[PDB]
Amino acid sequence: AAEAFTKAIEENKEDAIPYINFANLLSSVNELERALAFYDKALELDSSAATAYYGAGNVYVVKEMYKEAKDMFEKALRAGMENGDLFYMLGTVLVKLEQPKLALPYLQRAVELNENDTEARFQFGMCLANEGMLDEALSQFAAVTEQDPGHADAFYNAGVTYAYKENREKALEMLDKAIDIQPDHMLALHAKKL
Repeated sequence: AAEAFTKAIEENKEDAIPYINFANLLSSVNELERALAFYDKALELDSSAATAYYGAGNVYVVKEMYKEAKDMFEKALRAGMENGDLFYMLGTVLVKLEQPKLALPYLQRAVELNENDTEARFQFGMCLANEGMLDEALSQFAAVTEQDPGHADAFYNAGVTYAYKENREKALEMLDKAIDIQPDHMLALHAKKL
């Protein structure tokens, strides 16, 4: 809820960690701006504190300031943080910002580091297909289908991939299964009428 973290800061004015912990608490309690002020303080004390860059980044994500979230996440990564979640948040934010050519290596990594993360794998798929690497996109879309068979979006994006492969067979096949799952998939609907 609150206390502890507050006093831990007192007489420890010099340590970044307690400021980070308090900022983490403030995030979870909807005090986003104040969280940012505490992450700021931590970074003023230790400009290498990866978790402060990461914590601030998530705040930026919630507020949908993606350019600033990219900045924070890449600083986290630069300061040392390397894990599935970070590569994911960075990958995905790089997507929202156009520039897939940049999301690709980090999204690739998130899958590697967690082959079970359906969400990451679907985002990697879309980025691969976007970049021209279309067969490896289908590789990924298929694996998403194996873990989550209720994943209509994957089927649709598979459907769209096959279109760029010049094939009005498997395209309509995969597209069917998307409407099959979600009867109100308007994009799958409009895609099929072509």
